[PDB]
Amino acid sequence: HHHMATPHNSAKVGDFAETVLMCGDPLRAKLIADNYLENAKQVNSVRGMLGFTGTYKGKPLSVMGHGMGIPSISIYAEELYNVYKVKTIIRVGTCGTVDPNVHVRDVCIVTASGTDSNVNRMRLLGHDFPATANFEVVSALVESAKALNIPTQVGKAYSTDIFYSKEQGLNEALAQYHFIAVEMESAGLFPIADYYGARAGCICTVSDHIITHESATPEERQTSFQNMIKIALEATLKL
Amino acid sequence: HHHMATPHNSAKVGDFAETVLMCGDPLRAKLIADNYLENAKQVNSVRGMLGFTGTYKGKPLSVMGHGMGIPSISIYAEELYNVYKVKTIIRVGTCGTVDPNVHVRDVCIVTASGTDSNVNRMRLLGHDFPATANFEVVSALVESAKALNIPTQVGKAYSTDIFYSKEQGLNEALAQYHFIAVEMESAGLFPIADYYGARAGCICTVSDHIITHESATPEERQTSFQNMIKIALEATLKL
Amino acid sequence: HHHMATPHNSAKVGDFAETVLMCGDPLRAKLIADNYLENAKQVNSVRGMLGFTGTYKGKPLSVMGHGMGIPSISIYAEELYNVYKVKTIIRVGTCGTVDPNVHVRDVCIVTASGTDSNVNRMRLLGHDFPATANFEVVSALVESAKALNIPTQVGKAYSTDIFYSKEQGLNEALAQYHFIAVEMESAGLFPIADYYGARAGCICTVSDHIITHESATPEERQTSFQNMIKIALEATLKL
Amino acid sequence: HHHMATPHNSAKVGDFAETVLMCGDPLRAKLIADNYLENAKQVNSVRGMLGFTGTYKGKPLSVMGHGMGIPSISIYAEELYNVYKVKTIIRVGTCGTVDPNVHVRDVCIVTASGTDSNVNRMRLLGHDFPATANFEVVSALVESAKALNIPTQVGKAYSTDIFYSKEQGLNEALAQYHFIAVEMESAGLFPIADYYGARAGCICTVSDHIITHESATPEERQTSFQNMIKIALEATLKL
Amino acid sequence: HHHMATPHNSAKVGDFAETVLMCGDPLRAKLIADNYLENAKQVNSVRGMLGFTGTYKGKPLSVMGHGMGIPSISIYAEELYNVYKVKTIIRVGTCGTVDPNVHVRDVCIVTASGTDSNVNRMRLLGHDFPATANFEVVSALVESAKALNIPTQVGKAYSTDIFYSKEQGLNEALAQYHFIAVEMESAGLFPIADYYGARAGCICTVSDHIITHESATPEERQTSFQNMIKIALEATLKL
Amino acid sequence: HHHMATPHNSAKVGDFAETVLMCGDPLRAKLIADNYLENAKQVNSVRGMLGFTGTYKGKPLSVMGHGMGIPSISIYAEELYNVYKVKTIIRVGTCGTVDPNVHVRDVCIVTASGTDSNVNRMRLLGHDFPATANFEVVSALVESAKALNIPTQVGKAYSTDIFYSKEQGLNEALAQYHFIAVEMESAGLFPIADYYGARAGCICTVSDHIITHESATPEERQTSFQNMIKIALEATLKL
Ligand SMILES: Nc1ncnc2[nH]cnc12
Ligand SMILES: Nc1ncnc2[nH]cnc12
Ligand SMILES: Nc1ncnc2[nH]cnc12
Ligand SMILES: Nc1ncnc2[nH]cnc12
Ligand SMILES: Nc1ncnc2[nH]cnc12
Ligand SMILES: Nc1ncnc2[nH]cnc12
Ligand SMILES: [Cl-]
Ligand SMILES: [Cl-]
Ligand SMILES: [Cl-]
Ligand SMILES: [Cl-]
Ligand SMILES: [Cl-]
Ligand SMILES: [Cl-]
Repeated sequence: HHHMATPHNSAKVGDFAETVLMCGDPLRAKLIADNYLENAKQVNSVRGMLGFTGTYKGKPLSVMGHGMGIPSISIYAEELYNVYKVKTIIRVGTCGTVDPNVHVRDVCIVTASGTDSNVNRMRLLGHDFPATANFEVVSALVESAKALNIPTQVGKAYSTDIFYSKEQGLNEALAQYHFIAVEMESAGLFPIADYYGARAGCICTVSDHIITHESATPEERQTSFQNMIKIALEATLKL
Repeated sequence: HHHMATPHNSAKVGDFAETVLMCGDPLRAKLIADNYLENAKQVNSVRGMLGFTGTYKGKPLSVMGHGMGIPSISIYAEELYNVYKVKTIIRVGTCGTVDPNVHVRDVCIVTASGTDSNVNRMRLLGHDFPATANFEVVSALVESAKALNIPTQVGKAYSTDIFYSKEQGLNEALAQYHFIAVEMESAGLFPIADYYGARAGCICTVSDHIITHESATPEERQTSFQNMIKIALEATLKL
Repeated sequence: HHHMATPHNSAKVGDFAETVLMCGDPLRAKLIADNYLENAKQVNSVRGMLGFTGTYKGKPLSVMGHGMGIPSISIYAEELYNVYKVKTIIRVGTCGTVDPNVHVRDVCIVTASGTDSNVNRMRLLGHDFPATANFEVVSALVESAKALNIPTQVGKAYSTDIFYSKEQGLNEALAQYHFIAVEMESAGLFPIADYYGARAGCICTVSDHIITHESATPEERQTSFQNMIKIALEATLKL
Repeated sequence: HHHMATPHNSAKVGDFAETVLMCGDPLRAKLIADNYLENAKQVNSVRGMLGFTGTYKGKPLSVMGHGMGIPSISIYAEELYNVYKVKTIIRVGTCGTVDPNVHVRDVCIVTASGTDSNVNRMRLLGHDFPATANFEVVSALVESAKALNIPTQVGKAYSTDIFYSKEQGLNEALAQYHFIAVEMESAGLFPIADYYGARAGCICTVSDHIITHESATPEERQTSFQNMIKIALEATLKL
Repeated sequence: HHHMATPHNSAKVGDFAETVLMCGDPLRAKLIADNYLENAKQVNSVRGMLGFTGTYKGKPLSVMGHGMGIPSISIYAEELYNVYKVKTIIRVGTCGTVDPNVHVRDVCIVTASGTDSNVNRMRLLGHDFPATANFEVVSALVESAKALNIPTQVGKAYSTDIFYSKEQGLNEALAQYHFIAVEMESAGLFPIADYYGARAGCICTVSDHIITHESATPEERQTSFQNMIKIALEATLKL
Repeated sequence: HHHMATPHNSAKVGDFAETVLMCGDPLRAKLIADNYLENAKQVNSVRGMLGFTGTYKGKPLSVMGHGMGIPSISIYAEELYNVYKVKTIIRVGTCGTVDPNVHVRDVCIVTASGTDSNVNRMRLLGHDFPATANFEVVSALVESAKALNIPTQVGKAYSTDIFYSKEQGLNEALAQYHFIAVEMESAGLFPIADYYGARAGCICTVSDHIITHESATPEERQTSFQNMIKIALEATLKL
């Protein structure tokens, strides 16, 4: 038995760096730690949601899984900002696209995220509350990709509660308004950062074109991941 | 590289029994398999979401984690009913309560679940769609608890997207209408079972009284879990 | 002039039994009293909404009309639970069906009811509040039908405010999710029972198949009614 | 057994006049017929919902009960306009008031009605559809009251689904915006008249002041009714 | 620098008459003042939103532009009723129609207005609040047109936030329920008048048939305007 | 009579530059043209909504008023992007703030805007659609202010339909989530730019602190305007 600083995390207060990368898959968090962090230690394994703290190019950095969907990321991010006193979270993810000018393997940097969830209406008296990335975070991601000569798409994501959509007309509306990324979490993250006066952003790679059915092979997803993670890691040095 | 029958599960079609127990924590799924299943094999580990198939008292039974929140359980349950041809899912969970006559350690059998999620409005043209447990499943749980001489509370749950509620008046309304369990997933499960012409139910143990702040110790949570899981396992023999 | 214990009921406090059957048509309430109750007296005739109190197999039982729609049943049921101190109400009704495996003359026992009304959102801070039958009531109805060798369908109803629907896609969604009964009142009854810590259920007979246009003749509706009412009456002995 | 032209009315097509008065209480419909119509015959008694057709000062006129709430009046009025080819319906009712300058016994002529029902949003793509009385009907009521030297209040009603309101702040908002009448049906009537290219209005007498708790005695309600019904009857001669 | 009695109006308190005509186009307000008012002075030019005060047939009358859309008219009308102590506002506008029996050049007198705006839900606890014209104002407009032998259509308007509609099915629903006028402001005006215990109405001329594409030429719009404005001006003498 | 390319703009197609600054007050548009544009001509005066086209430091640039509120800016911006083929619109405005660390005279660069309007839900199947500024526009504004040594606040705006708010709790929620600017138009602009595959942004100066009641004097508003307009003009050179 270890003392539990939160109901979902056994890390001691102070065991997370002020900057954290988060991805849905805890096994990918372990890969990030093993392949890119130094001075690394595992700080959480509750519910299998692996988290790690170390350094990237000497600067403190943590990485942890967030699970799938807005309610899951909301638990983990609320705890990180509130109990662990984290200042910056960058979600590092995968996404689909409907945009005709976005292609599988593209790197998407998210400026704001729409949603079919109610969580943000509940925060703003039933009104429209845009889940908005912090500008310094967006800029750090854009500038890191430029320095690395990796092209990026910059624009809106859409975070859905329903992976297995049955909703007629949704893809056409997302395309009409140039949503570049379809995923499941970022719209839950940004308002929590706001509540705590903290910062968040999101970068994703396109695994699937929802319209054309193009899909990245395993090797292509590894190459896309390597590009995205290098951008995110370099961006942390500016944050 | 293994063939992926779904984007989130590496099990081969046929590797799940027709009856599945699911809990949020994949590590608890492993405990259930190790302590209660025979003939057991691990059939999934994608995203750390451990799943297992074996037998309980000779009858095929699987157990798998579902993660936290409606979007997470929706992914896993949709796949189980659709691709894996599962017929019955029982969620085996923990919950809070606001009800003045429900106490920590109590076992709650869920007849229907409210929610603050939009997922069910989206299925029924914006209207009220009650997330409703199958009657045969509820009855099997009630009758198994009676045969085991374990008291139960039977009634409504409330599945929220927001573990860290900031909503004034919610607890008072839940208590006024005798909601017995507050959790995060069951309202997403029941309508998916309906879509597939299949069955679902939920049984939870009370870990926390949201009003009085009573909370179960680790030893008390183990005892509650042992009672709940025996009820669920015996119920599968009737299903 | 008689003293009015409520604005809609001239019965004296205590003039209703703790268990009440209610149907939409007050003339059917009179038929139930005349054909199945002993020791019977009329206790209300305000607005023509006939109500009666007597005994069924020696046990106190009342029967009263509720009129058509959620607002009408809400008035009468609120008064019964609050002023008349009733403990159990069973709605005994007729319904349509869209379900391909439900047929005209079938007896449907309701576990929960959806709706297009706002009344339940207004009770639960705008959220989804499932109108849920009490499990002991559902079980008593199921077991009484079994003892009488009368087949039943058990599952969800949908209570609409609009008998003359013009809503495209509604029937297809109701069928997709296996709603067995379409009627107009039960979703208003169950939350009122909850408010008062009391019990409610509903049993209906299928008069019409909304898809195939099959419709019960007058003789068939009498036979269906005789089956349903015997089930409900026998169930009261267990409640 | 009689042929049923609708599921709720045994009147033969043509048995209703083109102008119909409707009140909630079928027993009050009988009183109106007995005391004010000549050449009168009962044309419906299904569900006890008495309806009558005769003449008032030589002009064809019917009167029928509508029951309590929007779903009930919607059934009866839809049938009257569609099957019975009625052209004008005037609801003749009772109401409460919150308005500080409206008093018990006052006669209120309704120009439009708000609601907490969803029925009108469902007709207009989810938008705000004002339930609006026909101007010729309103004018006929106003001018008849003037000729009879009976004072009237003219303005908005509010039609609620919930007689037993638990809603904090509702009365204060209704008063702030000068709603003169609180009742349960008119907002359902006016849009149905619109659908059929027909006309509707409403006149009510104040039985209760919701704020001060003033309440009309039985004798006072009879006097108020006599004033209101004379206004409505005289108005039919202009319609 | 002049003292600003409101943030949008430089008129001194008392510089507006108790009765005000308002139109969207400030240049049309100037035309009305120049061609129909005597004793006229310009009292506002902030934001170009010209307003004037003078007399019509000896009676004090003002005219001012209101701009386009509910938020714009709401600013100006709130200020007029609150700061300037205005008692009656008549909107004098143009509109489209979908109604098959309404034609270009017709004069429409508005009894109530629907909307796709949220402003009225926000005033009435999320419910349906009909934006309703004052009956004395409607009657004054109707009677003035009759005395001038100018035909009118009387009925509902629909005030939209979106001139450039992309909404499938809207026109068909508006036609089904006999909305006579499509415009952008009146639904915002009427509830503000209510808040202040004051009066409002609206009269419009049909510039365009939304279905047939008929459109008034410039000369036809001038003739329609001359008819409408004479009706409105004469109506002010009765108010 | 001039040909009207749109119902609200007499400019000939081609008479607007590809980049346009817009402000609410047409008189401020004239001031911008007179004081900062060369080669300038007035291209619109319909409804007094002055618009001008010229050059700023040799590059084509237009400036036009947009009026007050989402419906007004939506008309003008839709026309500019669609008929006039504009590529970039920057709203140059004033705002209030509730943020404790934002002060009167501050320059706010908007990354996204919330709203109480329905216009964006109507574009995205009822879901949350964030009104999001284009990143290149935001960056151009930020970098221009830096080069000019003018401090800026960067973050979310809130666009309301109701200048005269009566909404309890709104300011506290806006402050909790660090909304920096309260205004009335930007949330309508950004989705229209998206529809046309075009770009938009917004920069405002704080005229009023909604909490402390601090308010800029006329001289202070002129100084703030001079800072903001120089930032916007310099940003156009990068766009
Ligand atoms: N198509 C998709 N939909 C939702 N979330 C996703 N994450 C990756 N691809 C996705
Ligand atoms: N208090 C609580 N709220 C939500 N989900 C829970 N699961 C267990 N306890 C819970
Ligand atoms: N088709 C139907 N729709 C609604 N309520 C009903 N009650 C009986 N049949 C019905
Ligand atoms: N107070 C009230 N509320 C609702 N409907 C009514 N009808 C008469 N009085 C009423
Ligand atoms: N077609 C139309 N739509 C909206 N407002 C209008 N005003 C005049 N014509 C209109
Ligand atoms: N306080 C305020 N509210 C809304 N819009 C504004 N524009 C400038 N100040 C404002
Ligand atoms: Cl996924
Ligand atoms: Cl949890
Ligand atoms: Cl019916
Ligand atoms: Cl009543
Ligand atoms: Cl217009
Ligand atoms: Cl303003």
